[PDB]
Amino acid sequence: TDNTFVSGNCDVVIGIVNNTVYDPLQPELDS
Amino acid sequence: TDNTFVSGNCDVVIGIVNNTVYDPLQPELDS
Repeated sequence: TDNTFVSGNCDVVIGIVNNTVYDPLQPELDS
Repeated sequence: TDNTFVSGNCDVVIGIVNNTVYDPLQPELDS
């Protein structure tokens, strides 16, 4: 999430591909 | 962590110094 920014949706940009975005705050929830 | 980014290791950079990088998320999890 630090190297990219969320904008628009997936039905607008042509040629968009599916993938997983790593969130550094998710693994930190255990602490 | 917001003012710096992670690249390479400490055995490459010549003249690297040791310090503590403040992570804003640490006190937020403590609070």
